[PDB]
Amino acid sequence: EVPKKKFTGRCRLFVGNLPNEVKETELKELFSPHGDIAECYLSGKGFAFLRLDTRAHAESAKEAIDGRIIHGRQVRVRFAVHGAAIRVKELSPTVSNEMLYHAFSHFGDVERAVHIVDEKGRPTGEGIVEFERKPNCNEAMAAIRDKVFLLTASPKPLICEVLEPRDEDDGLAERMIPRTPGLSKERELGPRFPTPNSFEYVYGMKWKELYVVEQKRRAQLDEELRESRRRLESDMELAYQDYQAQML
Amino acid sequence: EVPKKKFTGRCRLFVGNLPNEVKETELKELFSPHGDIAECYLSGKGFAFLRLDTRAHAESAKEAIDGRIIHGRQVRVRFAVHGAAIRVKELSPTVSNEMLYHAFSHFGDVERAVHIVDEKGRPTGEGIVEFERKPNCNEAMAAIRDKVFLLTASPKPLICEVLEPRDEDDGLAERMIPRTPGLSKERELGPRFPTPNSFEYVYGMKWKELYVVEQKRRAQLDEELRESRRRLESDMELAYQDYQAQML
Repeated sequence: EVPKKKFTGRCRLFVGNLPNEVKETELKELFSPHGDIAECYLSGKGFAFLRLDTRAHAESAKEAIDGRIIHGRQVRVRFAVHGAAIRVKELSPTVSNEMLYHAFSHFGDVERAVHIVDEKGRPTGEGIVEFERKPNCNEAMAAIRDKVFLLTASPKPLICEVLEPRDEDDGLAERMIPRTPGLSKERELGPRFPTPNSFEYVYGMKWKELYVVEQKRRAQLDEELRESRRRLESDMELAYQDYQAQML
Repeated sequence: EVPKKKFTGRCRLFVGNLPNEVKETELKELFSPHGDIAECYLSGKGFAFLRLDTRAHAESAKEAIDGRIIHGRQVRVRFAVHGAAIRVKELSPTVSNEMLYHAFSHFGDVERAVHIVDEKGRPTGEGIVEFERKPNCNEAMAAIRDKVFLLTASPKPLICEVLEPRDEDDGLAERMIPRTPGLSKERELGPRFPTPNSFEYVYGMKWKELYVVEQKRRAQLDEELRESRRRLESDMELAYQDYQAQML
């Protein structure tokens, strides 16, 4: 039903420190081994944009071309910021990828809609929505946040939030850490298991105790709220059954 | 400089419904357009395993070959389960990718170690550790869970958990949903904004109110625990300063 979309915002790469002699033909030549290209933009101001057909071809192009010396200039290849992505929550276990796609297709052209599942394949109640255009995304997000938006017969509304990107690929490189004396002080002692005859062990056991309390309180809160929901779900089922009985 | 490792567990593909006439050579031919190959295994029992050089080449191979008709059989390509991945928490904002790599390199050969950062590039306190071997991972996880393990001079211990993979790529396809009468009932009403003259609006407003309470309580709890930490951090700084003064 929903075809796999090509040259999306997730397939967009940014190219820094690019020689201005490098024209569109040479840029395509350089990225062509990785996949089909579209949306070539050359600024003439040392930077460029381009889209590969798939995120996988774009990751491969980034990994092979970032740091390469082109006509005497070290280029930088990075994924361009999407800026039109939503974190959907309170999704029903029956709301498919396709259901989520056409529902958000009301707000504008959608690139991808997915209902995330665990290792076991069970729905998580969380989903991702990516729009081709940023104001359409802002519209979808603002409307659903302000008013009750229902995907099914169920009165449970959707929650929409900005899908803040996380860097699990590059993370915190040693080079990015500002070098200070305090930093050298913390690296004087390295990876170790402290012993009870050491001063720091008593303080590390205090921290371990703290993490157990934190987890325990969070688990307690989740069970209070998870039960509050179970009572609401019950009251609603009983009232809806009663209402549908008087609507015959 | 920690080099980028090739033919990793994340690069490991599972190939299902393979006609047994397809030998190692035919499998190499078929996957070669996507990249270089290692760990080629052919069961002779309809399934297979192989490793592309990079996750990006392996995603590209999966996406191009999954569902393809080879010698009259519908093949199914998927990423094989890693099973040697850790979710590290309570990471210091100064523990880099490299620090995390060599620290866990004590437990065994590590494939990848990353301290995850936000869009802004700031450390999240969360990281990912992937080992070449599953027993080594189980060892690292069990030791750090049982005893206090310190990466820096700081008495704050590491938390290690099983990195349960999430399917953000395939998710919940409509086809995977068991078709029942209750499912047809929920899809009788589609994506909509209910109106105050509708019975369901009062129940959708009850749900919106509930989400505000949950968020409020969670934010209250986080601020109790966040303060508790600030008080512990203070008591420790004062005691460590006084201790280091008597250790001169």
